[PDB]
Amino acid sequence: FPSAVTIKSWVDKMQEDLVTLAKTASGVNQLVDIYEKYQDLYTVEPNNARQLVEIAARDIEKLLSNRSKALVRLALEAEKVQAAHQWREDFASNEVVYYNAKDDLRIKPVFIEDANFGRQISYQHAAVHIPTDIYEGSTIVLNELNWTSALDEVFKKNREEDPSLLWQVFGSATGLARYYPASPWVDNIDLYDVRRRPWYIQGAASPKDMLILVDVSGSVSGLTLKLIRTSVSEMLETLSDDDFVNVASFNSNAQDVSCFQHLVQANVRNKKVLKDAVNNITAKGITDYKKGFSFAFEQLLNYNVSRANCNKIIMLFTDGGEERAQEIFNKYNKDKKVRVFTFSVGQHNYDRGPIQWMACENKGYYYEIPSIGAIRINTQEYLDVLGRPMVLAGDKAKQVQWTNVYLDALELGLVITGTLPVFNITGQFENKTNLKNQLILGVMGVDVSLEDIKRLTPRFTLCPNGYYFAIDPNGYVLLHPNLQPKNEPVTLDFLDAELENDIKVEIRNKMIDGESGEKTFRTLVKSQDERYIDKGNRTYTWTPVNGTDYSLALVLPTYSFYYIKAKLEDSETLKPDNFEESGYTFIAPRDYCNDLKISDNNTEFLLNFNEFIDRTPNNPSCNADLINRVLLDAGFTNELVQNYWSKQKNIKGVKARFVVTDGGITRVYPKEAGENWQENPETYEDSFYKRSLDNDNYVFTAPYFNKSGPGAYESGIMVSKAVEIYIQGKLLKPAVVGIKIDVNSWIENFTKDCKRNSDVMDCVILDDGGFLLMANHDDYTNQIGRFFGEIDPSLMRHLVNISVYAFNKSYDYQSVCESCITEQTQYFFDNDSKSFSGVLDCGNCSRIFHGEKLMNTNLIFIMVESKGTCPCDTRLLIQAEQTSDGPNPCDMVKQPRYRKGPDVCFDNNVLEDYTDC
Ligand SMILES: *[C@@H]1O[C@H](CO)[C@@H](O[C@@H]2O[C@H](CO)[C@@H](O)[C@H](O)[C@H]2NC(C)=O)[C@H](O)[C@H]1NC(C)=O
Ligand SMILES: *[C@@H]1O[C@H](CO)[C@@H](O[C@@H]2O[C@H](CO)[C@@H](O)[C@H](O)[C@H]2NC(C)=O)[C@H](O)[C@H]1NC(C)=O
Ligand SMILES: CCC1=C[C@@H]2[C@H](C1)C[C@]2(CN)CC(=O)O
Ligand SMILES: *[C@@H]1O[C@H](CO)[C@@H](O)[C@H](O)[C@H]1NC(C)=O
Ligand SMILES: *[C@@H]1O[C@H](CO)[C@@H](O)[C@H](O)[C@H]1NC(C)=O
Ligand SMILES: *[C@@H]1O[C@H](CO)[C@@H](O)[C@H](O)[C@H]1NC(C)=O
Ligand SMILES: *[C@@H]1O[C@H](CO)[C@@H](O)[C@H](O)[C@H]1NC(C)=O
Ligand SMILES: *[C@@H]1O[C@H](CO)[C@@H](O)[C@H](O)[C@H]1NC(C)=O
Ligand SMILES: *[C@@H]1O[C@H](CO)[C@@H](O)[C@H](O)[C@H]1NC(C)=O
Ligand SMILES: *[C@@H]1O[C@H](CO)[C@@H](O)[C@H](O)[C@H]1NC(C)=O
Repeated sequence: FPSAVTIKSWVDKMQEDLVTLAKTASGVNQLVDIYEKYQDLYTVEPNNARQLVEIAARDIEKLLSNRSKALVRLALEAEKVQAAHQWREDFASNEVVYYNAKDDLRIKPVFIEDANFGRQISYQHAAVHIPTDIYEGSTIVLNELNWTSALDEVFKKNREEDPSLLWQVFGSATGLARYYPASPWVDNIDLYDVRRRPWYIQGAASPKDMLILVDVSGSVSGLTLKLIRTSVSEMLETLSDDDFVNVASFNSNAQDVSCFQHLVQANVRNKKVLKDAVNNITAKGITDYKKGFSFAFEQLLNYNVSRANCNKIIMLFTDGGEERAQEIFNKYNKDKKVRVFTFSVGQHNYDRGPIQWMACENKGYYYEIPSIGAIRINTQEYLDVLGRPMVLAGDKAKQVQWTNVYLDALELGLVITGTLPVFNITGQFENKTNLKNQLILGVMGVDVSLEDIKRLTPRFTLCPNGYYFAIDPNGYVLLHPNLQPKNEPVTLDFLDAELENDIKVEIRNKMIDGESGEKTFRTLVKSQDERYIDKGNRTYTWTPVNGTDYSLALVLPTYSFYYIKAKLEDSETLKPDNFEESGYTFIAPRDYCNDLKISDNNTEFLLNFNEFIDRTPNNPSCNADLINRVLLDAGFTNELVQNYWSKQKNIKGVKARFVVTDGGITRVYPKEAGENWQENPETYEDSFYKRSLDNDNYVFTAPYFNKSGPGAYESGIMVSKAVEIYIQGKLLKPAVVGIKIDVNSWIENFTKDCKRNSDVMDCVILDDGGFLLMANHDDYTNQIGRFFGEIDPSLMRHLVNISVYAFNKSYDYQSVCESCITEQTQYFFDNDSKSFSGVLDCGNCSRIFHGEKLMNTNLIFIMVESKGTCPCDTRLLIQAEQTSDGPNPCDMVKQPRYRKGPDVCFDNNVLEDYTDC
């Protein structure tokens, strides 16, 4: 431990060496000089966030309006055809002809392949879906097959007028599903009912302030207990993420099963914790109805918590109950706002009389659940009886409702769909019966893919840091770079998606529910890897969409306010046989032109690209801006490689050199050094590019540890720095460059006290995130590129608590583990100080350390005495996708995120029949 001045000198020498090597071997100056010297084949253009937000909002409104129009016409035609149906019985004479999918491949279809639909499709016929439990050959379904045989013409008309429709289906209470571009069922067993789907259920009823009141007496233990638990689980599954629910189990007293005590949003986390709670039921005691309904009613009368102010109902799960509990029904229901849905799960000798009487005297309905067979079917019927006010409202109630993003059930990715209910509109010029008009015939919907939405989002005209994201009133995100499936609808809150900050909370709480404005603020930015974060400032611009409840926002860091494009008009430089002279080329598989296809193999893709370019700027239907950009970018990169990298054939310390750039061209000077390139050729999706755009200094990216593929000694350490240009006075950051540092050279030049082969002191260097990059111990350097906490936790904890390092812990619910919650920890530099000293103590012994950050880099040099003298490992610091369960769902419902609800709800209709008991 020589001295602070000695450490100063050592750090100064190391920083000067590393910075001069990176700068010289990268040629950032040369690249900026090329850009600024040309300055005539391109043209910088303003990126007006407000204007682009408005344009995207109008386009998305127009698309959704088109879909709504199609859905409306389909519903009207269905209404007419069902109105004029003669309802025959004998179908022997007229053999009903229809294509039944999932059969042994009625019609023998041709099934021609087409684009935009990965599977074989047909257009002349539509396909019919039948759940396996539903029996065909009965008149009860064959009447539906008949009257729905007339929707094919309207399907064809929709597809003809607008060729961009993805899908269109009709779901009836019978169980049929007719979707137009007839494809074989994906199943080459399945519990698929069209009724048991989010898109069906959303349109079949209104949002509800529902409660479950489980009977938990001593008599409901065993087979009936498991039956009731399964029934409650499936009722929760039936419930959506715009409703509110609790489950109380009255046992001489209305105790709460869970830790909420008031109505909660019933999103995925609440659902899961409630499933755990209802799986941990203990049933021992007697029955007392009065307390249960009193507790439920005072929960339903809160009006201090976040609720929808909509169809408040109560569902009772009981085995046997004779109490009338009429002192809580007769008096405290002048508003008549409760619907008691009394169930009967399992087998019991107790009288059904009071149960059915309570069911049909409190505006609700009665059900009987004998076994597991009926739980899947006899659970969904409450939506039919909640739809009675909706059908009575009729034209007012007929509105299109869009769902959240979810995994398409036949492998087309993430899709949102519309919905519209279909009635017995049958003779209302006289209004003869109107008795079965209460029951809904079914719903129908049209699908739009997030690919179609993102086609309206030109993400390639700005920096990779910039992006579009859209949010719903519930607060979930519609589009986001971080929005990825796992294979359950994809649920991702805005705060959950991006970083969490008071300014973001404020903008969501204040100016997203129909307001327009902008705000520039400084907040942390999470790197694309789960390794790094960085400080920066951004401005968000948002507008409301008039057509739909959704809202759109745009993100623009204050260096992508402008963008660069090609001013009007080297192609042979992108040729594999010329790689040995022009670097090893990758090209980003962007949708450059409609003729070509995504060919991620990328070498046949590169030859395809250059072949198509050879086969002519005419471009009848060929995207010109991207082609111009990539050609200009390839010109710049090739000139760099020819004029700078060619002169120095090889350098002892420089294992490789590279460049990525806006347009999608990346080049490695040796083909041998390009063979072991592992990063994808999409410029916008590699992490180090974004990292270098964010940072103002050289960024050192640690290699991975314990991974297949040689990336430690035969690849080296990767450095990066973004290029900055000034044309008329405003900053632009087109590209980044970098090199590969030879590990052996770095060892032997770091050896320049800090001798090896001994355990007295450690001389170790880190970066922003505590990843090891160099060591002299000869046992740390073998395990290079791994988190410093996993090898030396005591010193890392001392650094964290002395606050040279800060950390955030994001939670990513969308992940694959072997639903899965990942604790993503990111360490970073917080304080703007470059000198740290002190003594860390583990008890009997002591250790002296002195760290100093390297200037113009994200590196820090730490000197400390060896751990041979001080055995100290309290707990191991690990930095990975942790298997955890956080935050606590009991505590975050007390202060829930701000939410807005629909203004239109249909409950308490004046003239409902409800005569059936
Ligand atoms: C509502 O639609 C149903 C079919 O889904 C109709 O049910 C049949 O209606 C005819 C004529 O009204 C009766 O002769 C049948 O016996 C009915 N079926 C059953 C099972 O009884 C129903 O009529 C429709 N409502 C109206 C007013 O037409
Ligand atoms: C090892 O460190 C030495 C300096 O201590 C570096 O030597 C310089 O190398 C650059 C080119 O890389 C030359 O332009 C300088 O003139 C050299 N200076 C001196 C004093 O030798 C060397 O680059 C380092 N090598 C590695 C592998 O990092
Ligand atoms: C069951 C037949 C169909 C329903 C439409 C389409 C075809 C699958 C569908 C659109 N995503 C609903 C669903 O995904 O379950
Ligand atoms: C919407 O419909 C109009 C008219 O039917 C059509 O011109 C247009 O291409 C459709 N699609 C979009 C996204 O506007
Ligand atoms: C329904 O079936 C009858 C024969 O049972 C047939 O005459 C009638 O045309 C069918 N309805 C249609 C095609 O709408
Ligand atoms: C970021 O932007 C804000 C507002 O425009 C500004 O006050 C702040 O100084 C900026 N950050 C830096 C690094 O200057
Ligand atoms: C759409 O909403 C914006 C938001 O304030 C409003 O200014 C505009 O007038 C609305 N346009 C229509 C046609 O409703
Ligand atoms: C990519 O395409 C080339 C065609 O030259 C082929 O040799 C190679 O095996 C392909 N790579 C993969 C991973 O399939
Ligand atoms: C490295 O990987 C192998 C297999 O994946 C495993 O057995 C071993 O424990 C790992 N070593 C370390 C240090 O993580
Ligand atoms: C995230 O980092 C910021 C910046 O220092 C800090 O104020 C905040 O408390 C951190 N949050 C978590 C969850 O660690």
